[PDB]
Amino acid sequence: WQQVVVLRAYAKYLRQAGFPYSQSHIESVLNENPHTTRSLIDLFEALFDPSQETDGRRDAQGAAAAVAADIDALVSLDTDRVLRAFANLIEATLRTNYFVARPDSARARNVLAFKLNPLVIKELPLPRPKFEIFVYSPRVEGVHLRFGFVARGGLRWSDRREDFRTEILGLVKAQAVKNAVIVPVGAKGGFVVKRPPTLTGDAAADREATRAEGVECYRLFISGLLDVTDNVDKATGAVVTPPEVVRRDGEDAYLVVAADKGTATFSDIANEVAKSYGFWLGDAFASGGSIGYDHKAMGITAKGAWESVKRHFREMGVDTQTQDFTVVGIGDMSGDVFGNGMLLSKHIRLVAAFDHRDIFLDPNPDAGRSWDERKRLFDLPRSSWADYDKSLISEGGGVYSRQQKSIPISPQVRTALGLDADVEELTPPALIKAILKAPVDLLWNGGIGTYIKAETEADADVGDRANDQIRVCGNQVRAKVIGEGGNLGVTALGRIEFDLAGGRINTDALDNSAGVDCSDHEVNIKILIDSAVTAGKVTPEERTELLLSMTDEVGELVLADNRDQNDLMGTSRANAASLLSVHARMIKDLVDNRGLNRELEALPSEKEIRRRADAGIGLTSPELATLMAHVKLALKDDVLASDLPDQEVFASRLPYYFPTRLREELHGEIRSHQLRREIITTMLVNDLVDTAGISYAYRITEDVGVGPVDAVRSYVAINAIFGIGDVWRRIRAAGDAGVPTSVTDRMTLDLRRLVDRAGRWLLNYRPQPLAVGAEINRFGAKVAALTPRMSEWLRGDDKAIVSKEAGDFASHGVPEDLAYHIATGLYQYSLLDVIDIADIVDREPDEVADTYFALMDHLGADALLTAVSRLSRDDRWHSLARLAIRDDIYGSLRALCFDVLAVGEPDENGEEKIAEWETTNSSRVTRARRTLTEIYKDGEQDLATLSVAARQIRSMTRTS
Amino acid sequence: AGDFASHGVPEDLAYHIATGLYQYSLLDVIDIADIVDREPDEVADTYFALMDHLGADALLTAVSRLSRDDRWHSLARLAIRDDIYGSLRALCFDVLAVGEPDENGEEKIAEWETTNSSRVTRARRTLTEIYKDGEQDLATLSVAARQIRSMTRTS
Repeated sequence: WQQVVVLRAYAKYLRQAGFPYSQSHIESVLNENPHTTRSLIDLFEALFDPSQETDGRRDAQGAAAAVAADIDALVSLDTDRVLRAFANLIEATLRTNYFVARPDSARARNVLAFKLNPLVIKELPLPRPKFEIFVYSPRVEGVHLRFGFVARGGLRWSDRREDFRTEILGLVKAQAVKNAVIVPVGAKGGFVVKRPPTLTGDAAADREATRAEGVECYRLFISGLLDVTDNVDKATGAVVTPPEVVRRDGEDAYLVVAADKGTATFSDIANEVAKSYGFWLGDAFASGGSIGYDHKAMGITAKGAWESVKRHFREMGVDTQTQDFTVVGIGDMSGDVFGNGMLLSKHIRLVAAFDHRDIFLDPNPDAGRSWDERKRLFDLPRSSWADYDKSLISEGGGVYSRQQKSIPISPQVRTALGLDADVEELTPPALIKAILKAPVDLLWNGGIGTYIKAETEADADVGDRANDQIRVCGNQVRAKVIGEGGNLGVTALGRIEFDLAGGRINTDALDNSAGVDCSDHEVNIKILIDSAVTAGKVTPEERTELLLSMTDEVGELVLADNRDQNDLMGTSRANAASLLSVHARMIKDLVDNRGLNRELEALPSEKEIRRRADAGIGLTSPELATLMAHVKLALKDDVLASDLPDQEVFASRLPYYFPTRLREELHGEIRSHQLRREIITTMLVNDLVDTAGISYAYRITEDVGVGPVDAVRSYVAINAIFGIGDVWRRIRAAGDAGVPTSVTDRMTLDLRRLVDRAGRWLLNYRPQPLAVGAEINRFGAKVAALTPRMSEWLRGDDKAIVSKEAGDFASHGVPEDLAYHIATGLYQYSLLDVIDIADIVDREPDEVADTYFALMDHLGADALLTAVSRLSRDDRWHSLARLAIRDDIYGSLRALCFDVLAVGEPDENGEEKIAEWETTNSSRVTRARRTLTEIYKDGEQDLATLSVAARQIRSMTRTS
Repeated sequence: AGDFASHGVPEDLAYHIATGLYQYSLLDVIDIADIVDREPDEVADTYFALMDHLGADALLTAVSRLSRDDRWHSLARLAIRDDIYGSLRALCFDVLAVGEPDENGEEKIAEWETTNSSRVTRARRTLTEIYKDGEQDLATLSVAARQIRSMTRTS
C-alpha cells in the first residue's frame, strides 16, 4: 500500500500540473498494465533506497532498459503518454522521504515529500522553477516553488484544492519582482487541507475547527519541507544530508518561511517546528512572531513608502516636512502602515480617511491639533475612527459608520471633497468612491485589497469581490501623489493609466519593500549572530538584547536603501523621455533571453512603444520600476555565475551590510558568512543600478560587445577612481537642502554621462579582462590629485562654458565646489587619457594635462564633442556611429598630444608648446586647420561635416 | 569582362577595363613595396588577397553609391573611401611585417589571423554582422570603416 501511496501522490502532482487525463484514466491505465507499474515501482525503489547504495552499484541500466522496452511496446496513445509522464516524473525526482524512519519525522505521521527538478518535466507549464517540493498526505497537500538556492517567500493557506499550483505559479512572478532589492530570490509556497473542517452549523465551533485543523496541517506541511531539506552544522561548518535520504542533485539548505494571508499568526508555530527539527536557522526560520523586531514600533514600511511620497512631492516642489498638504487615507490609526504613515509629518491635513468599519471626515483639518489627536489615537492598543475627539473636528465634519443607509453631506465636506454641488446626503459606498476621487495632494494606502482599476480591466480578473463595489478607475482618480503602503493597492495597468493621466506613482513592491528588507536584514543578521553564538563570542541571553539594541541601525540601513532606489527612480523619470528606444531594446533582449512575458509583467508592447515614440513620451514610472527590477535580477544571475564575489576587491564592502556594532565586534564571522556571495552580488547590483542607471550595462553590451561582468568591473573601477558615490551623495545632500529636483537630476545625468564614457574608455583602452585593482591603483590616486586643481589649465571657451555652468548650478543653491566639480565632469574624463599619455612619455601628469587641454582649446574640440552629443540615436547603428566619431576625436587628440610632447621642454606651458608645434608643421597641417576653420564658419553639424572634420584632426597627426 | 566582350569589345581590352579599379591599387602596392624594400609581386599578392579576405570591394561599391547632392556629402564619401584604402595599407604593413616571402597571400593571412587578439576577433565579427545586416547608409559604412581600422595596431 505504501508504493500505491507513492504512485497516488505522483498522480495527484500530475493533476496539479495540468495533465489532460483525469485520475480515473490514470488508474485505469496503471491497472491495465501491472507489469509496467511493477517496473516503475522497482525503478523508484532502487533509485532512492539507501540499502541499494550498500548493495554495490545500483541497477541503473537494467531498470531503465526494462522501463523503456516496456514503454515503446505500447500501442495506445493515451497509455503511452500517461506512462511516459510517470517515467519522466521518476527520472526528474531528486529527493524523497520514503525511507526515513525516525519517529519525529513526518514520515511516521503519514506524510510523503518529493523534491523535484521542474526543468526536465514535459507536462509542466512555463515557467519552470529551479526546485520544487511536493508534500502529499491524506489530510494536507502542498507545494513549494523556488527559483534559486537562496530563496524567500510566503505560504498560502489556499482553498483551491483542485489546482493550487497554478495560483502559486501566478504569484511567484510578483514575488520574484518583489525581491529585486533583497538578497534572496523570489519563491512561493502553498498548502491546502483536504478534509474540510467539521460542518456543525455553529459559527463559534466552525471557526475554531478551521484554526485548529489548520495548525496541525500547517505543522505537517513544514515537517515535510524539512525532511528533504539539508541542515547546516557549525560543528564543522559544512552542510549535512538528512539520514536515509539519497540525493541526485547538489546541495541545498537555505529555506525561509514568510507569513501570508493564512500564515500571519503561524510564525511562532513554524519556528517551534524548526526547533523540533533542529534547523540551523532557528528563530529566523519565520519572520518575527515573538522574537525579532516590533514592526509596529519601527514603522519601517510606512517610512519606506514615505520616501517615495517625499520624492514625488519634491518633484512637485512641495516639502512635506515644512508645507501643509491634504491627504486622503485608507485605514485607521491602529494598523502598522496607516498608523505609522500618518504620524511622520506634522503638516499632514487628513481631509478624509475610510476603513473597513467607519469613515472619518474632516473638511478643514488643523496641523498641530490633528497630529496630537492622531498620536493619541495611535497610543491606544486598539482604536477606530469613532474614538476621534469630536471637539477637535472641524465644522461640518465628523465620524460616520459605513453600515448606515445614508450620511448627510455638509457644505464644508462637499467643498473639501470636490463633488457635485447639488448633493446633500450620500451613502457609504458612494462616499468611499467620492473620497477615492478627490482633489487631494496625497493618497495614502494602508488597507487590504484593490481599490483602483484600469479602464479596460475587468472586475472579475482583479480577484477581489469585497472591493468589487468600490473599485474606481485609474485615469479618473484626481489625486496628485499615490503612496502604496499596502500590497496590491493598484493594478499594474491601473498604475500605467494613472501615470499616463499625469499622476505620480511607483510600483508597490518598490514602496513597501522596506518591510521585506527589514525582514531580510534581520534574518541576515540572525544567521551571523547565531554563528557568533556557536563560536562563544555572543552570550546566549545577551543575543536578544543585541538585536533589540541594533533595531534603529537596521531601520536606518533599510531606509538608506529605499532612499537610493527612490533617487534612482526620480532620475530615471527625468530621463524617461529620451531613452525610450534603448528601453524597448532592453525589453526585447530580456524577452528573447530571460524568457520575460510582456503581458504578465505589464511591459508595453512594440506597438505601444512606437506609439509613445510618435507621441514623444517615454515609459511610465511603474513600467520603469518593473524594468529596473528585472535588470537587477538579471545582473544578479550573471554575477552569481561569475567569480566577482569571490575576489576581494568586490568583497571589501561586505561589512557595510551589517550594523556598526557587528562591524567592529564581528569580523571573521562576517568574512565567513554562509550567504556572503549573494550579499556581495546584491550590493554590487544595487549600487551599480542606483548610480550608473538602468541602461548602463545593456548599452555597454551593445557598444563594447562584452558580457555584463566586464560592465560590473568597469563601474567598480570608475566608482573607486573618480569617487562617483561621494559625488552622488553630495548631489542628494544638496537636493535635501532645498535645491529643486531639476538641477539635481541634470547633475546626475551629467555624472552618468561621465561614468559611461569613462567605463567605455577602460573597456577599449585596457587589456581584457580588466584587472579592477590594477587600474584602480594606477588611475585613482592621480585622478584624485589632479581633480581639485582643474581651474589651473582650462582656457578660452572651455573655461567660459565651465564658469557659465557652475554659475547656473550655484544660482539654485548648489555649493560652488560641487557645482564646479559637476561642470568639469566631461573634462575629468580626459584625465584618464592624460594619465595614459604621461605613462607612455614617462613624464609628469601636470604638464601632460596642461598641454592636452590647451590643445583641446586650440582645435575647439569641445564644440565638436557637443555637436556629436546632439547626433540622433533613433536606431542602434547611428548610436554606434556617433560613439565612433567621438572616440575618433579623442584618439586623434591623444595622438596630437604625443606629437606635441615629443618636442619642446617640460618648463614650457601649453601655449608655447602649441606655438612651436605649429611652427614645424607642413602644408598638410595648414590645409587641415583651414578646413576646420571653414567647417566652423559653415555651421553645418550633420554626420558628414563632423566626419570630414574628424579626419582633419586625424590628418594633423603623422601616425594616421 | 564577359559583358564587355559580349558586345564586340576585344577580350584583352575588356579585361583591362574591368580591372581599372584594381589597377588603381597598384600605386599603394608600389608604395608599400618601397617602404618594406620588397618585391612588388608578393606585395600585390598579399594586398589583393587581404582585400578579398575583408571583402573591401563590396564596401567600396557601397561607398560609390553614396549620395553627392551637396558638397559635404561628397567630401564625406571620399573621406570614407580613402580611410578604407589607408586601413588596408596599414594592414598590409602589419601582415608583411611577419612571415616569409615565399608564402602566398592565403598563408600570410592565416598566420596573421593566428596571432591576432580579441580586439581583431570582435572587429571581424562586427564586419560579418554588418555584411549580414545589409544596411549601407553612411553610419553603417562608417562603423565598418573603424572596424577595418581597429584591425591595425597603428590606429
